[PDB]
Amino acid sequence: QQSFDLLVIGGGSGGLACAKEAAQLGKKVAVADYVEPSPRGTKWGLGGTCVNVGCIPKKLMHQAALLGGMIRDAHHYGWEVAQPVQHNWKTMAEAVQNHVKSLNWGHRVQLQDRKVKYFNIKASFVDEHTVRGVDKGGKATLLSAEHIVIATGGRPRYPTQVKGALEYGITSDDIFWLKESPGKTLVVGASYVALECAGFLTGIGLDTTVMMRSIPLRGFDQQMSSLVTEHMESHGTQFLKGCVPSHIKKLPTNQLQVTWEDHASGKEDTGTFDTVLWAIGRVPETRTLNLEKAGISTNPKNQKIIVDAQEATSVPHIYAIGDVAEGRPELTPTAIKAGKLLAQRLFGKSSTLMDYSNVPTTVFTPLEYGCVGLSEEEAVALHGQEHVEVYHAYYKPLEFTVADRDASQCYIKMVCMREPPQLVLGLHFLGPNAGEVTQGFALGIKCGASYAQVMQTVGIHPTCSEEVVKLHISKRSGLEPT
Amino acid sequence: QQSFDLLVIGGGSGGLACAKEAAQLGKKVAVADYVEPSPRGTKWGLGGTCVNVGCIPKKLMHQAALLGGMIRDAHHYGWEVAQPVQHNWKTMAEAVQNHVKSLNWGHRVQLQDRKVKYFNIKASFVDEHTVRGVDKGGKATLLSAEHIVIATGGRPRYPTQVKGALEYGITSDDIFWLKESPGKTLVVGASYVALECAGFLTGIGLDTTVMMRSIPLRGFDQQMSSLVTEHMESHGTQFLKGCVPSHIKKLPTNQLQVTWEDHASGKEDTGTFDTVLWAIGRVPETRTLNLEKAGISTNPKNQKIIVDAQEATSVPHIYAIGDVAEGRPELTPTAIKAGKLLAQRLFGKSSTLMDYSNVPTTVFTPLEYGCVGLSEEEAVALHGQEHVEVYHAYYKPLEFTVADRDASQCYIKMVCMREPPQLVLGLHFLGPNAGEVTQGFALGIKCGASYAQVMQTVGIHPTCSEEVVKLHISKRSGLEPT
Ligand SMILES: Cc1cc2nc3c(=O)[nH]c(=O)nc-3n(C[C@H](O)[C@H](O)[C@H](O)COP(=O)(O)OP(=O)(O)OC[C@H]3O[C@@H](n4cnc5c(N)ncnc54)[C@H](O)[C@@H]3O)c2cc1C
Ligand SMILES: Cc1cc2nc3c(=O)[nH]c(=O)nc-3n(C[C@H](O)[C@H](O)[C@H](O)COP(=O)(O)OP(=O)(O)OC[C@H]3O[C@@H](n4cnc5c(N)ncnc54)[C@H](O)[C@@H]3O)c2cc1C
Ligand SMILES: Nc1ncnc2c1ncn2[C@@H]1O[C@H](COP(=O)(O)OP(=O)(O)OC[C@H]2OC[C@H](O)[C@@H]2O)[C@@H](O)[C@H]1OP(=O)(O)O
Ligand SMILES: Nc1ncnc2c1ncn2[C@@H]1O[C@H](COP(=O)(O)OP(=O)(O)OC[C@H]2OC[C@H](O)[C@@H]2O)[C@@H](O)[C@H]1OP(=O)(O)O
Repeated sequence: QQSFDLLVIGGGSGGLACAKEAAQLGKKVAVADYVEPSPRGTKWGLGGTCVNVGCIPKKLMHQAALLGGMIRDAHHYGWEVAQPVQHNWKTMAEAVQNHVKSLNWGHRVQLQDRKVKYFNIKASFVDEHTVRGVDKGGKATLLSAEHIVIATGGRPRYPTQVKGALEYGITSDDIFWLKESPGKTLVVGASYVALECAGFLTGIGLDTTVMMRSIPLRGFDQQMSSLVTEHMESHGTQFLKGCVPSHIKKLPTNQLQVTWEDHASGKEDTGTFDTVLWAIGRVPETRTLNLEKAGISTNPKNQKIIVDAQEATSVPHIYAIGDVAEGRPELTPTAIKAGKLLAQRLFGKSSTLMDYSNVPTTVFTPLEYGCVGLSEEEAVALHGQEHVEVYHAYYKPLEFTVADRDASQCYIKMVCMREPPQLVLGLHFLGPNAGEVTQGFALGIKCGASYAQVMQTVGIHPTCSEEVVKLHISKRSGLEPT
Repeated sequence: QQSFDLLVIGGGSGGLACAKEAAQLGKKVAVADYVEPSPRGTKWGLGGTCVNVGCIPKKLMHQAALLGGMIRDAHHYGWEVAQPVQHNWKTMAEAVQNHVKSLNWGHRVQLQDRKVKYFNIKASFVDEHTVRGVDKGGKATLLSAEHIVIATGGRPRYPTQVKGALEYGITSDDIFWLKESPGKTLVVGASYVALECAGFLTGIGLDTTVMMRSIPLRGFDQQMSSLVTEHMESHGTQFLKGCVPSHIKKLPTNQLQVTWEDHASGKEDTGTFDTVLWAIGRVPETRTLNLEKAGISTNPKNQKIIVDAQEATSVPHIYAIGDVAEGRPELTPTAIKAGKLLAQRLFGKSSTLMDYSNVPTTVFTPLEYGCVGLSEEEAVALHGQEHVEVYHAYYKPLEFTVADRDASQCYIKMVCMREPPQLVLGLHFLGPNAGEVTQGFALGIKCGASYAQVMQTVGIHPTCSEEVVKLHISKRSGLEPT
């Protein structure tokens, strides 16, 4: 409607967190949220990427995949389950989507409850105080606010140069919302999204292939990333390595013929799929905002908004947070916390800056990969090989023994300073429930734990996590880690 | 055979760990291990209580129980599993026992490999240097060693005053080794063993009742312990509260008639069961050792061996470790580490004492209960109510949402010093994979983490463990923790 103390652009992780906390500190607040449909026509309700097309539906479909492995395990443990059990996509999708819809509805209620006005409106900047929104019926509204927070996230990237990509392909925005099973799927890319989605698809019994141009998980510890794909490949996910697509043709059968260049052989290859998922990175949502008309600068390389440590862009009453802000982890919890701390600096007398250092993650691949702190390469880059010590182990989950499941690849490494007491720099855990395991150790890093303090931490037995506290074989010794 | 550098009595967690590490430091070592059958005739191979009748088979049968819940979850996630699935005890038991046998065999091999002589012999002290062992064929052997380590563990207690208890009842020693299903089971006691076993029995579909005289889990945080049983009772485990048995009669049908006094009503009650499991604590294995003949003192109250900080009893060349040693957590990892550190102080020039402070545990109840540090009561006892701050939360695992499972009771509390930065004193987590979650936070405690450092630790999303790092509602505020 009118002027506001705070207007937030983007009803997502960072923006809803900021809006709510601004409204709890007594402020008059608006949020504008609009979901522009994917090129395939997928759109969804309030809450942003995590809620609707990110962490939440991803985690749940991963769990669908894990549950199929649980069912096989169960017969070793005495359950007389009738054995090739079928999976129904539609039952899954339906359940997953219903939970997402309950989150859309919980966010609306929390807005209503805190008296935040939500405008289902596609905002762009008219000046540095003012924004024009257009609803789904083509109606324009004008909103201005004293302070503006842009938390507009990003969306899936499409390739250029691949004819048929835009017409026939789908992205992570569509996958969670498919009416029917995608059947035989090519996943193009090598990121955590690519590997996560490929993973759960293989896990629910679909014929799945991953096309990587180069390395898996660029920017993640490379020895870990390669364990993660080795596991995926032993467990039924196909990999086209050193391959890049060149065009897609839709066949009379509605199947999709993919042509690609294969750099490991030097030949062009072809294969036929039911679905092609592009998961080749994401682009920040800034181009439509008319940033120019507000004086809001963006780094041209990526299309992100340039911010300082207090989350301010180049216009002083204006902030950006989450995936749209340059130099920021693209994670929900960091966007949430940043939004909270910004609300609290603006309206709450707080001086607390957001701390983006040693943030933990987990990749929810079929075997999960949890990490916090430095990769081993970044450590040796920062400090020198001779000033680094690495403790490592292969281990077998107790639950894998009776289940007869493969623990090759259940591997942990802890990267440290070499001089005593050996400050821990990074932890890397591949195994079941890796995000459960990792979290507490992020606190140890925050506190400046050493390997000395790790040796003196007693294990909980029997657990996988205790193997972290049992680590004792150094890479420098060259002794057997299994 | 002869004299040895080190002789260990008890081929269990602490003793095998000590023997192996003594032998890796170049020493000539013997271990004597003998399993005296349970009153019901159950016996088993090398490795001690954890391997054969403790953590390992307990954890695996818990997992059997969890897998039955996984199968129900799976149909919500799209798996078309045929639904009341039956459980076969015998398939389970067989699998569990085979894995135990593989551990018995791995320990024999590791002894052989390190050239430790294993005497399957029931040792007792003839003097402070010398021990007589008697094999299963009644043959006596004499062994002496310069240093002796007693790591003889404990066994299940039987009640006095309950006629029929010794004849008809079984203990944790028997449960893992049953040929047939125990069918309808009364579990007498209120300890973690009682609640663990009751739990997995209910979980594999057996009609299960727990008889508690008093409180659940004496010595554990009482609000947590009561959540744990509330969950067990919502999920099909029956509880007779304030009840104590008085005798058991075997009926012509071979069923077991239990009479008890019920203190909450004041009446005697009766009920008929197929199995009665006594889980009313454990007694240290010292009475047969002829400790008297070595000068080795025991605390009369319990029958434990009195040790100092270096694990020495009252005879200087002689040590005790594990469950038999007074004032020591009865846990495998503490017994293992103590054995390692003792080997290293004796034969390795180390000065490192074992640290028994802030050891983490997990109770592997149907909903798992992980903790480390102080209970809330011990905190307020040590520091005063006005000098303590408690952060708490109810939460729902994401995986419970689609599965439609009950999260009442998924509760976390973090007990702190009240003055800033609010040093963390205790963490208490009830939820899935609680031992996975807890472990890293034990390291935070070891390092002296504060609540200030907890607020600045970023969550991994979506996980249960992140809820620990999200804690913000204090009991002092009186605000809603859900
Ligand atoms: C498939 C996938 C899996 C993921 N898995 C995880 C994970 O497991 N853990 C994790 O931490 N993170 C995960 N993430 C990343 C996480 O979702 C993001 O880091 C987070 O959602 C970013 O939140 P945000 O505040 O920056 O913006 P978003 O949640 O992206 O919200 C932006 C909102 O603004 C809207 N918007 C854009 N422009 C306008 C405008 N002009 N007017 C009005 N509204 C507009 C968008 O439609 C959206 O609603 C995943 C992401 C994806 C794609
Ligand atoms: C049902 C149950 C569940 C448990 N769950 C867990 C858990 O999940 N996590 C955990 O950490 N702990 C658990 N424990 C406790 C754990 O098993 C013990 O704390 C640990 O095994 C103690 O090891 P130890 O070295 O003291 O002796 P033990 O493993 O008990 O070994 C003692 C060995 O010595 C033998 N022995 C005794 N006397 C003689 C003698 N005269 N001559 C020769 N040999 C002799 C015994 O038969 C046995 O082999 C559990 C225990 C039980 C009963
Ligand atoms: N065109 C093409 N064809 C086939 N496969 C491809 C292609 N482009 C990328 N990819 C792969 O998919 C992944 C996408 O991740 P990324 O671009 O970093 O994700 P974001 O852009 O969301 O990340 C944001 C920024 O932060 C860090 C990162 O550098 C980004 O610039 C990546 O590992 C790529 O392999 P590749 O060989 O490793 O490039
Ligand atoms: N006779 C009888 N009838 C019915 N139920 C009973 C009976 N005796 C104990 N119990 C219950 O079973 C549990 C056994 O645990 P515990 O004796 O502490 O185990 P341990 O002896 O292995 O522990 C070693 C020591 O360390 C700590 C502890 O104090 C011990 O002394 C306990 O919670 C008891 O309830 P209760 O009401 O709480 O007594």
